[PDB]
Amino acid sequence: LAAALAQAL
Repeated sequence: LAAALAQAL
């Protein structure tokens, strides 16, 4: 989930 956020932005 942390990565999901990072990548989306």
